[PDB]
Amino acid sequence: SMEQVAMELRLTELTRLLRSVLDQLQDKDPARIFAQPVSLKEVPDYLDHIKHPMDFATMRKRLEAQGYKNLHEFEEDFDLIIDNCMKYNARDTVFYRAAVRLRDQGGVVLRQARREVDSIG
Repeated sequence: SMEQVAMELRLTELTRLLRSVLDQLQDKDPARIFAQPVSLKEVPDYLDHIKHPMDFATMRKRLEAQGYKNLHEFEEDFDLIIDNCMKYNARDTVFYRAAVRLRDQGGVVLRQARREVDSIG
């Protein structure tokens, strides 16, 4: 139907906007601490600590399958990146500190992304 196509166009437009949000968020992680999943070879116990792991590569695979229906879904995954890191790692670590900086800097980007998703429907 034409209605299905139109909904598909909206999903595609959202996907384009989220790809740019994701690039902007990832630039706030120049050390690439959050680029890839935590390795179970190198942290074999990781899943005893963290139930829903997340990373920018895994978000990117979801995005390119148009797997985010709205900004809320995408923000949930971003928040998992940060929140997982701040539980597993201690406060005095390079990892925790990188999460805090990503959170603070990403908040600015997401503040305007929320206005752009509302605004352009």
